[PDB]
Amino acid sequence: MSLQMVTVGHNIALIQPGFSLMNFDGQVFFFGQKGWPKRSCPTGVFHFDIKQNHLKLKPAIFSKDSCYLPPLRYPATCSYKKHQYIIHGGKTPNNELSDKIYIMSVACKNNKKVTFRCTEKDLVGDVPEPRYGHSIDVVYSRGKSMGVLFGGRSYMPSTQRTTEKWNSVADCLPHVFLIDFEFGCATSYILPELQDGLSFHVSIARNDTVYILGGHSLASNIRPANLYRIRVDLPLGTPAVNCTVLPGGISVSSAILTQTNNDEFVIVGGYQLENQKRMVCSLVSLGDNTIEISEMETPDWTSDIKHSKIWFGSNMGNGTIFLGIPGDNKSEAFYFYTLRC
DNA sequence: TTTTGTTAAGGGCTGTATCACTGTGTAAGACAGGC
Repeated sequence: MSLQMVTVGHNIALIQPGFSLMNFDGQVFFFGQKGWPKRSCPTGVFHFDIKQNHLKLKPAIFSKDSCYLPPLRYPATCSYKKHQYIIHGGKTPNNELSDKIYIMSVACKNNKKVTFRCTEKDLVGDVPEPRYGHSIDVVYSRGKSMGVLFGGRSYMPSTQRTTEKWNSVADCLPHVFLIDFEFGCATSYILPELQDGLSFHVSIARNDTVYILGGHSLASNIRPANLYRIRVDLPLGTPAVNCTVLPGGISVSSAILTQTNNDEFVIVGGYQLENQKRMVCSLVSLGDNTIEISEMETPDWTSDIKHSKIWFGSNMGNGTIFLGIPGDNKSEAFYFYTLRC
């Protein structure tokens, strides 16, 4: 794992905590810019290309049949296999939470210049309340595909919300949501094993299962060291969901996850306590019914990283993470690194 | 029969309206990078 500093072009201000990166056919893209999109890039979607440790953000265009989704911070994202990206929830530049779900796909790649399709999917049934900091992944069971959504935070319900605490947030009830994108429907499942709310956790999806790692629970103000396996079977039109607690769970919120090889993932970064950062790294190796979490060699962090109180980042896709920390003195607002695996 | 106003010309304290003067905030422009 080699750490490398990155320089940024004129529009560095766009990058903020809560941003996301999506990878299409090796090409990386950036979404969730700070502020509302400007004339320079009306979509809020950017080619995110790092050449010789220099990062350029170049505006990307939408197809004629696209939505223009608002920039979203801490939305739930996953990748769907004809490869597309699912974005659900998040905070908008006006601090509202969206209940909408957007789908990003490549509409046209002409002479290495990508046009995107952003389509909004209506959701009916048990729609999950607007959220941020929650997970969504795709499971495959019995030749059928289903979305699994869990966790996050939201504002108080319209009945109890008051202007003195107008921005107060609470964890959502820990109901797993099965989401059929084909029909646009959502079903909620209460499980006894998920008693507490959880947000900013990590989710790993393999076949018919999603594992839930770390995260932070507001009510207890704990980052629990639990690992949850959630299995989904889809026999015809009657889905079934079952959860199992598995000991050996890491305790981490806001960690970043990257795939280094099939059935092996690396977990880097995050927070172990409010004032402490998780400097260690984990390797997760997947079996068809087993999951293994092993400590790995901690990278050669610089002193700036070691002493930073906050860091934020995203997975670039090619086993490489894009990281960031703030700096004061004279000078830059943010300093960015790329950690390879 | 007892209190006040009043005239005119004119003489000091007092109150406020400027002086001159510059730093400084805001904004009207100019300008140059998007390797």
